[PDB]
Amino acid sequence: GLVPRGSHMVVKVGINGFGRIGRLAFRRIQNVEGVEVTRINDLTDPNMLAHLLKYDTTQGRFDGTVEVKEGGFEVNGQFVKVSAEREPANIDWATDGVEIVLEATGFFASKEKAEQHIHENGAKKVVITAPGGNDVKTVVFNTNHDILDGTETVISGASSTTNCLAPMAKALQDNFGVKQGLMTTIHAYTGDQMILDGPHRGGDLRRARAGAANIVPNSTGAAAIGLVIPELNGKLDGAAQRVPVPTGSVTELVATLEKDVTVEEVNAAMKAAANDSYGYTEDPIVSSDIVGISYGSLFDATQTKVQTVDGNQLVKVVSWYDNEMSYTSQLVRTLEYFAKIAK
Amino acid sequence: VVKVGINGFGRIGRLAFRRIQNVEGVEVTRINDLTDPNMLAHLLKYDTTQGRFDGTVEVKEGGFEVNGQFVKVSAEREPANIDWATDGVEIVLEATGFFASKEKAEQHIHENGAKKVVITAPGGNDVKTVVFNTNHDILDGTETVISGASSTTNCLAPMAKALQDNFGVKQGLMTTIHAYTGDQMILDGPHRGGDLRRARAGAANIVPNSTGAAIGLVIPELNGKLDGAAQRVPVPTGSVTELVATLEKDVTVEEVNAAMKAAANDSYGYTEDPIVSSDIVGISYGSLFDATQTKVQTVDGNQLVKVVSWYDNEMSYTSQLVRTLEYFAKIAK
Amino acid sequence: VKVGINGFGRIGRLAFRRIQNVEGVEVTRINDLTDPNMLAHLLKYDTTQGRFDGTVEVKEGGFEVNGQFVKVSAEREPANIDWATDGVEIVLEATGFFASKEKAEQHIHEGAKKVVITAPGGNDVKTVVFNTNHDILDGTETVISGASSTTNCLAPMAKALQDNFGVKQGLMTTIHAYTGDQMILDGPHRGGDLRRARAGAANIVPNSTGAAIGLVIPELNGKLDGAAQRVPVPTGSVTELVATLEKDVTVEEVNAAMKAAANDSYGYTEDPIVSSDIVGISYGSLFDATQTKVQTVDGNQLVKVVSWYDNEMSYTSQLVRTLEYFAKIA
Amino acid sequence: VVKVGINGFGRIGRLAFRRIQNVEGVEVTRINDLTDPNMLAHLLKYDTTQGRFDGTVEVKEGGFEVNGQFVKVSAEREPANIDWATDGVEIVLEATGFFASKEKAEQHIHENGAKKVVITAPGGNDVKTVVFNTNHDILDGTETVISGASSTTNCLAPMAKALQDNFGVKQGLMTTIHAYTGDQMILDGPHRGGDLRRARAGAANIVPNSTGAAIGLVIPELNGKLDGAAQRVPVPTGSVTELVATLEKDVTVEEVNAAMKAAANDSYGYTEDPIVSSDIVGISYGSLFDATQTKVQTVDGNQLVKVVSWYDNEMSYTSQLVRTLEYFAKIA
Ligand SMILES: NC(=O)c1ccc[n+]([C@@H]2O[C@H](COP(=O)([O-])OP(=O)(O)OC[C@H]3O[C@@H](n4cnc5c(N)ncnc54)[C@H](O)[C@@H]3O)[C@@H](O)[C@H]2O)c1
Ligand SMILES: NC(=O)c1ccc[n+]([C@@H]2O[C@H](COP(=O)([O-])OP(=O)(O)OC[C@H]3O[C@@H](n4cnc5c(N)ncnc54)[C@H](O)[C@@H]3O)[C@@H](O)[C@H]2O)c1
Ligand SMILES: NC(=O)c1ccc[n+]([C@@H]2O[C@H](COP(=O)([O-])OP(=O)(O)OC[C@H]3O[C@@H](n4cnc5c(N)ncnc54)[C@H](O)[C@@H]3O)[C@@H](O)[C@H]2O)c1
Ligand SMILES: NC(=O)c1ccc[n+]([C@@H]2O[C@H](COP(=O)([O-])OP(=O)(O)OC[C@H]3O[C@@H](n4cnc5c(N)ncnc54)[C@H](O)[C@@H]3O)[C@@H](O)[C@H]2O)c1
Ligand SMILES: O=C[C@H](O)COP(=O)(O)O
Ligand SMILES: O=C[C@H](O)COP(=O)(O)O
Ligand SMILES: O=C[C@H](O)COP(=O)(O)O
Ligand SMILES: O=C[C@H](O)COP(=O)(O)O
Repeated sequence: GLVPRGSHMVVKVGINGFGRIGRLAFRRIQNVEGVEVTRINDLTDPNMLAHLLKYDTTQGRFDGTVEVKEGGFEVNGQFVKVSAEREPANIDWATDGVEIVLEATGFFASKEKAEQHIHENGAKKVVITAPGGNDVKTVVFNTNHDILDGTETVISGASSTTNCLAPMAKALQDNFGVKQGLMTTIHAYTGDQMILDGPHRGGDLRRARAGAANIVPNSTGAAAIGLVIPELNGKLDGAAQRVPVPTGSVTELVATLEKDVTVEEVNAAMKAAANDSYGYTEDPIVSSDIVGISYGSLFDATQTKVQTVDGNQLVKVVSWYDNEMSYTSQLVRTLEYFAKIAK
Repeated sequence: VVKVGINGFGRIGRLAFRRIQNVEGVEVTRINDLTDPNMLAHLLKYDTTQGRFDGTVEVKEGGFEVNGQFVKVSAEREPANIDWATDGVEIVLEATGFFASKEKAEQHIHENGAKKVVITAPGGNDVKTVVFNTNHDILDGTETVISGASSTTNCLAPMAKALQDNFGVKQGLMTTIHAYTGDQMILDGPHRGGDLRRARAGAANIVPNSTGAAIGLVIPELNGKLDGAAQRVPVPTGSVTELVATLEKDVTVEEVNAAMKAAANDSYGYTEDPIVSSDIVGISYGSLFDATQTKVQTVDGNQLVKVVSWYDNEMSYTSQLVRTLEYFAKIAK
Repeated sequence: VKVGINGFGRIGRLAFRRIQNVEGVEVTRINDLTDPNMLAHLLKYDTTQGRFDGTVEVKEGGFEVNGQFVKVSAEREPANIDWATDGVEIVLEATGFFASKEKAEQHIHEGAKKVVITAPGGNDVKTVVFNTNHDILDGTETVISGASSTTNCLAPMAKALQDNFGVKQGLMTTIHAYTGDQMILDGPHRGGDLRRARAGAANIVPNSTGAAIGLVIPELNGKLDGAAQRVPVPTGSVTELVATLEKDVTVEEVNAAMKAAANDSYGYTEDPIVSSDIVGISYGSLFDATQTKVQTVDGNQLVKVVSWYDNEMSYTSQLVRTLEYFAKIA
Repeated sequence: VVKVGINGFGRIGRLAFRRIQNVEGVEVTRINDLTDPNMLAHLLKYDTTQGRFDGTVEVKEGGFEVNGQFVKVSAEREPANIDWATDGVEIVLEATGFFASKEKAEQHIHENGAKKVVITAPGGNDVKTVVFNTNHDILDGTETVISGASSTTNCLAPMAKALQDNFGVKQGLMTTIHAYTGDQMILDGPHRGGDLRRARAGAANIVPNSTGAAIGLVIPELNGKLDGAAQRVPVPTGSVTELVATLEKDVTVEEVNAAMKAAANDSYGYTEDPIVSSDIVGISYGSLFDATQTKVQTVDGNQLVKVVSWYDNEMSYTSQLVRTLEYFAKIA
């Protein structure tokens, strides 16, 4: 009973933080009818942002025309306003008809701080492009977007590893039942790592190190999975290994299950679970092959292991994801759906 | 002074040569590869990941001089045709990567050739496989062909044995996040070994792959209880092994770390510093346990235990290789 | 016209890709040193150039591309390749091992009619950079060269200077992506080069360059020389040229001359781009006006001009353009 | 024993600190940055490109100990508010990259502050700019603010002076193929300095850029005769400078190389080995001439001359910086 809007009824979106996720979100929204970006807020001039939209190291040239103007830029003829406001409270989103804001700066990833966007002359709702705490509904599309009714003011689109892990873990649960599991993500380097050894503003002694020249251990925002799959809460934990590729990642999960299984049964379950969000492949691919994909998670049957020792089984399952575009695809899918049921 | 020969003056061969400079009673008198001495002399002097050679290297005819001492160089394809005895060589380091079996490594042993061979890699189940300070007991000195194992094996072995001896291991799964190597392609192209993943550009990709860690040969009681795989990533050297395992006893994170510290020696290191891969380049430990990455997950009375150890696939292995070579040379009967 | 590819490597595979969108050119036979499954996989998936735009399915003795079967063979000697069996008239020699008239001719026997070498092929072989000197071709030739990637970059930029201002002399530096003939890690280089021996994705590596040109622009013969700096990117390059000219010039005049010279082969841009922005482009050379310098000291001028190129796809685009044109003149 | 302070414990600051351990007249008693001592202690111990610290480092309150000796750490944003005198500091190494001018570097000199300042970068035309063993003659010891030049300047200077003194230089154009640096972005993003190229992912691109060596302050006679640019490329340190020039005299390749060998010293190295960038990481030469890359093109009586020298933008510069600091400290 959610009375969703048609794609002909156009919801106007604002992007706070025109960074990797923000710019890629903007790109995908070009091919979503009924969602449209009318306002961008960052910490720089429009020429910088226009240039970064046109040209993209890992994701290729922009599919269209971009021309700089005063106080903004034009994309395929359509003007988009640019502002440079530090404080989310001072952003006059309503001036440009913006109802929903994509919070993509990485600095306001909580209910309290994201709410600052909602005020007079501001926005109605906010989607955080990251984990946003336990008091915020956290959505991985085609896994738990049921939870949305449309009344919510602040929601989270989860992390990129969460979007990778979730469908793979849920497939295990639903078919076999999961007792417990440990996860390792072999992950591309990101903007919060230092280009060369130097003082990390977050106090992390490992993110302080040269990210494109090191294997760097680190924490992960997907262990936060109980918010997406309630029945698995407290049963999964894990960590990351940040490695020298500018984008593209893979999640390994080692787990104990309720029932006995074979490699063939596991792969078959994953193929059966496949959809627009959760992909399936039996090709021996590498990280560059998943750059720019629209799947939130791509299961790799070639890496599946089922070890049996004295009646006991450890099960290993592995799924690829482009931490940039895979997440962004899921983010926009969640945004689109949320916009149509917004109250 | 036992005189050694190196077949395959590659990454492991050149680094083995370097370490042997500081081992009294071991000395390299003959090198065999597929190239001229100028190429090899240059590759010894200058090293991308391991730094400049600590000494003098000057090219001569049919060889080169290292700190005054001449070392002969030959370019023989077939191990059968290498006249090792001419230069007083008794033991050969087989480091080409093309003769890693008993049958093929034996070809070094003939008249005018060598007496013994150490393979710098896994060499099959009919060859004693040694990780130093873990199972070098098995050597009596009568053996003709031995294996020094793989680099991941030298990393995993002491960490796994420490778990076994203290707590007892039921089963375990391993992932090594591993530097790229010479058998990967620099850019996408046909791999001569038929591997569709090693075919891909190794310095521009996360590349899944099999792993040579053959652990039951080193720790017999764990045979068939451990399996694993690799993720090859863009660093020119330096690696880390993660092991997830179930144990016979209940444990805490503190107990696990304490067991590892107690097990520490020249081969097995210990650290509580939050280090990264570049910090282990050139170390002499075969394995360096990292207490900062230890996990002990407890869910409904059941425990999964995660333990992680660093290793420089190049120098860590080479240090272990030379330690094993030194010891084997002294008991050679 | 039915084409054969010898050496299904970086250039061979990318040539194959471009030929899909050239009507009247079609690849019916591939020869390499491996099984079809390896080659089919390498066609589908490409680190730097992206996934294949189509379907690839492995068969016996070959593979299918969008339904069409393409035969695969594994013959080491070009003399033993029975090209005629598959109606092949022209062969793309892309192995890097037969880059001379003598050795490339070995394809022509009872086999193929003609051969295009995907590299410099000596002074006794017509060397073509498309839209610069493809006028040279009459169609009777048995063996031709498509030049090198740096040659295709430099040529239109250097000719534009000559035609407008006249060139006295010049020195060139290409800051170049690493290539397959470099070692992944320090090791013995089969060609004897002590620098290509070194880890190519972890070093700035000085090296020689195959663009030292008089074969493409006769009037500039012996007036240009240069070198390379190989650097850690898997593809994408840039050529810098410092030169003395016959006439006095300004920065504006130079850029204007380059824009006037622009076409399908020679691009023009005033955007401050980087190497990743030129990966996969179809221009053989893309002049960058932002890097132009004209230094004047005591009446004398040094002139600096810079052009981008994807050593892989830029060259391949030029190669296929030259192949298409050469095929049509029987 | 002259007591030194480091403002900005970054790449140059930390490496300067390392080299000062083996300089007897010089000692670091105070470090100022924007972080806690644990972060700085860790970054001193472990170094991606330059290797582990040769010694012992242990964290304390308000500082850390190095081989037993305590060094104080503070976190003051404004150079005016740094009480250098408290720790006996006379000379400050300004290594933040944010105070590279006479005006802004002078802010270190006040009551309870420092006496003198060495900027680890170009610092404008009103500040004596020194490349050691090329023009450190210029120093008399009365100066309040000096510059140690840039890394490319320290590379280029001895190579260019050798050309001038032997053959005479008419004009020249320079290209440095340079390692990426901290002021580039790790991934595509808004550059705080407004540069659209430094905005791009530095470890995944060839990135054109300006250069801080484009030299008349170091070699007066060459002023306005040289200009150039950079190509930033994916290595975490290590660089090479190419110079193409016209000369007053005719020359051969052998004569050029011979002139460079004759000019060699502790600052200016010479080599005939075909080396690559990793081979110069951590060297103490400010500039290392490579004879293998020399070219002398002759066309119709006219000559273009190409000369190339290696440098570790990090340690080569730092070696020169400390040599200049040592000498400057001695003549106060
Ligand atoms: N990159 C990924 O792989 C990835 C994946 C999933 C989620 N995320 C999340 O998305 C968010 C951003 O990630 P990213 O990698 O795109 O970040 P980024 O660093 O690339 O971009 C952040 C942008 O925010 C801007 N910004 C910073 N402070 C601001 C302020 N006060 N006001 C306005 N703008 C400001 C910056 O100028 C920059 O343009 C984070 O929450 C991150 O956790 C990132
Ligand atoms: N590099 C590592 O991380 C590592 C660690 C442990 C073990 N290993 C093992 O050590 C061996 C060598 O590895 P690498 O990376 O040092 O090899 P590499 O590719 O660097 O060197 C192989 C060398 O052997 C030479 N060679 C090849 N065929 C030959 C022949 N028929 N006769 C004489 N010389 C020949 C080559 O010229 C080359 O110098 C392999 O078995 C490998 O599995 C490697
Ligand atoms: N990639 C570039 O940057 C570039 C640009 C312009 C020109 N070229 C030239 O193109 C040629 C190929 O370069 P590449 O980069 O594609 O190299 P590559 O190494 O990727 O391709 C060579 C291919 O030929 C095959 N091959 C080798 N020997 C053979 C034989 N005897 N018979 C049949 N097949 C054989 C190999 O298996 C490999 O797949 C070279 O001449 C090179 O100089 C390269
Ligand atoms: N790295 C090189 O290649 C190189 C070579 C020659 C010269 N330089 C010069 O050295 C200077 C610094 O270079 P870098 O690459 O080491 O920088 P960096 O980014 O490594 O270090 C800068 C340090 O200064 C600190 N800092 C910033 N603002 C500060 C303030 N207000 N007060 C105290 N500390 C502050 C930072 O936290 C950081 O630790 C620049 O002027 C640069 O031109 C660098
Ligand atoms: O920082 C951004 C990451 O891409 C998302 O976090 P994660 O790797 O833990 O999922
Ligand atoms: O060839 C590579 C080294 O021997 C180590 O590889 P590994 O993971 O099989 O031990
Ligand atoms: O063109 C072939 C290789 O890419 C090398 O290029 P180059 O000879 O133009 O320098
Ligand atoms: O940004 C820091 C540079 O290293 C400064 O030195 P440079 O101008 O000589 O390149």
